[PDB]
This record gives sequence, C-alpha cells and structure tokens, in this order.
Amino acid sequence: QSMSVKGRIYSILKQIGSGGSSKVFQVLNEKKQIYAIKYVNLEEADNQTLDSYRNEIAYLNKLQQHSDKIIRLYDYEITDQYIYMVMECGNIDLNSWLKKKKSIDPWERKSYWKNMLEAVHTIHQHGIVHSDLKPANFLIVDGMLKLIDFGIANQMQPDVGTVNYMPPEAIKDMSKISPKSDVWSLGCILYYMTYGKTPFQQIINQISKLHAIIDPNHEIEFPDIPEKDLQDVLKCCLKRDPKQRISIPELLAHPYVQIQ
Ligand SMILES: CC(C)(C)Nc1nc(Nc2ccc(C(N)=O)cc2)cc(N)c1C#N
Repeated sequence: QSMSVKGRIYSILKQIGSGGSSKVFQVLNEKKQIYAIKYVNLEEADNQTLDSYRNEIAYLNKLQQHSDKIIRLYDYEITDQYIYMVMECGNIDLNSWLKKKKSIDPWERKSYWKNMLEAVHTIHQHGIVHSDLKPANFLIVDGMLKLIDFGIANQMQPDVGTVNYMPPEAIKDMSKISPKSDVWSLGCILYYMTYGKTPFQQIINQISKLHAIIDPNHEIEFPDIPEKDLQDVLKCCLKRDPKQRISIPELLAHPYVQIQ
C-alpha cells in the first residue's frame, strides 16, 4: 500500500496519528528515506474547515525559512478531494517520549525548553498564537524539539484530548487570547518535565480541574528543587493573570536559559 505525491511514490510503513478526517503515516520514498505524510480527506470539509487547512499550510510553508525548530515541510499536494503533506518524520512526539520516561537529564530538559521557546517565538513574530499547545505538538528529531503545527487547522492525536495545558483566560472567555496564552501552556509542559506531572494532573475530575485552573486562591505546588532558576521560570509562566505573566522575549533572557 503506497501513495504518490507530486509524482514521487512512497510506501506506507505504518500509521502514527489521526483526527477528524486525517491520518499521519510514516512512509518511505524510493531510496528508503523516511518521511511522515499527512493525509487529509476533504470529502466533508466545510469552507471554513478547508480554509483553516489552506492557511495552516501557507504559514507552515512560509515559516520554515525562519526557524529550524519548526517541522520541515517538503512538498504537498492539494486537490478538492485531498491533501498530502510530505514532512520530516523525526523519532517521536514529545508526549509519547515523556510517558515512556521516568525522569529527565536536566541539561536535556533545558535544551528542549530552549527549542520550544524558539519555535513559538517564531510563530508569534508572524502574528500566530497557537493557543492549544501540548506535548503532542512537538516532535523529537536528532535530540531537538521541533514544532509540528500552528493551532490553525484542527488538532491531531499521535497513535479523548487533554485539558491540563489549557490557559486560564481561554476558560473565562466564555478577544482576550494573546501570546501570553502560549506561555501558560509552555509553562505546563516544563512543569511536567520537571515535576513528572502536569500542574493539575492529580485532580482527575474535569469540571473541578477547570475550576482549579481559574481559581486565584487555588495555588500551585512548586516542590523545591536544585535549579532555582527553573523554579522561577515555572512560577513566572504560570501566573493566572496574563498581564503579569512573563513574555517569550523575557523568557529568552531568563537566567534559566542564559546562564552556565
Ligand atoms: C505527532 C503526529 C500527530 C503523529 N504527527 C506527526 N508526527 C511525526 N512524527 C512522529 C514519528 C513517530 C511517532 C511515534 N510515536 O512513533 C510520532 C510522531 C511527524 C510529523 N511531520 C507529524 C505531523 N504532521
């Protein structure tokens, strides 16, 4: 079982993600080089849905020159029936890697954080706010994290979604979503790389989980650790108030990423 994209042929090794009317496959070209092909079935896409895919593609295609911490997009084919995107495959997504992992070499954790910062700082320079960041949005390639998608088209699962990394102001927006919203979620991803759990992962009830995320007087456990800088990045990312929340440009000058 194989497929053609802009003439080149690729044989499916296996499937690695899905969601809505799309699939991601690990495939090989004729030289047995490996890629990930995303397949979108356009059969039932509404004009809004369609336009969100076109847009996501335009920007991904564009932003590749601007950072190497953004997934490679080699080619794509778009008809009225389907889309194929030929991308870089990498090794695995960050959500999978975390679950198959007890603890993380702190040097590797700070390396991963730098990459995440860089990729999101890039999409923000072009006016894009992801607003739904999770570990699944990042790919591990040669020891580097790369951002896989921009939040514009609908989300993929590697293989129910998740509510842990969701920022406060998204929930009170019920305007209002800014770049600081991404800092909350990057915050929850680092929190989890540090303290082996997302901030509210214990509290399995869902209504209550959203309650705790907005609740100013619910407070967050910051178990004391050697890296006091790391400690301070987490506290600054996780300010429930966004005007008080650290920015990405600030985060990039924080001692946690800059010192020693
Ligand atoms: C993460 C998800 C939604 C599946 N999408 C992707 N994944 C990729 N690489 C990958 C490899 C291996 C595993 C794995 N867990 O074995 C996962 C993921 C590469 C990609 N270019 C995309 C996309 N689009």
